[PDB]
Amino acid sequence: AQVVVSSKIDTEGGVLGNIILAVLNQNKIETTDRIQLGATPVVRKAITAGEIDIYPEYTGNAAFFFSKADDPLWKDAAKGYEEAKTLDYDANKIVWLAPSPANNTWAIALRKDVADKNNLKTLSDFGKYVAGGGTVVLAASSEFVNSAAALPAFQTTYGFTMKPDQLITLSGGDTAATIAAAANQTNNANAAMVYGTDGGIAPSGLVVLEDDKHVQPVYQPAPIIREEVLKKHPNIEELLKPVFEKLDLATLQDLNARVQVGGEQAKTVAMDFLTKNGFA
Repeated sequence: AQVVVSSKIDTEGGVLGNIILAVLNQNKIETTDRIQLGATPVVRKAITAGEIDIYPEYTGNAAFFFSKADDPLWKDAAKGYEEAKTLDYDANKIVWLAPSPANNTWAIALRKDVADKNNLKTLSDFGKYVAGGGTVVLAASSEFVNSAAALPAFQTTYGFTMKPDQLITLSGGDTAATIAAAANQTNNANAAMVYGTDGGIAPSGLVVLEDDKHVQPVYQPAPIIREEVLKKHPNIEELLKPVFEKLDLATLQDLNARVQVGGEQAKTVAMDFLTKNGFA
């Protein structure tokens, strides 16, 4: 009876899915590889229909599965995890395992040189810097600039206001174009809209600022597993715990970069991560 391991179609889906598969095979659990099956909807239907067994899900996406998109509890990491875990077990008998501390949510990343020079690590620091007349040009989508949940919420909470001459506004939502603007300083860009663990952040020499007042919902990746399968292989829980523990924001960025910038296979990158940290 094979454990069917899967993931979402994106890079991180590939990386995390292979870490799970590698760890399972490494500890004598026979597996079926259905990694990168499709977007979140297809993968959810799959596990709830019993077609897959385990895959990496993000805490905050449970906001959308259980019709709680507008709830401010998802902006807290601990409460988001506890809620995702409780709901899925009660509703679906899906067990959420120990999460990664990485937060793959909408964020602002700065060029390292500007961050170092001005001691900017958090959005509180960034807001003070912008408010006080600091030099910034943010590359962002029109949706990020304008939708109430994004930059307007950052602006309100951290106490700054972006002038039109501090903004490069792009039509699309792909963070590839925004990361490259900041990386290459197009029209003096020095800051970029990103998702926390985008691979392009590592090689571009950017740093993600901490969302220290919790304005965006938290999307921490965790392995989630069908209960009947976990009952058969109960050691899966403890074996994935230390592994996901070690998957911080920068580590995740680098692994994703190895795949989406270096063109390495997700399988190889997963195994290299595991051997490097003594898990295989």
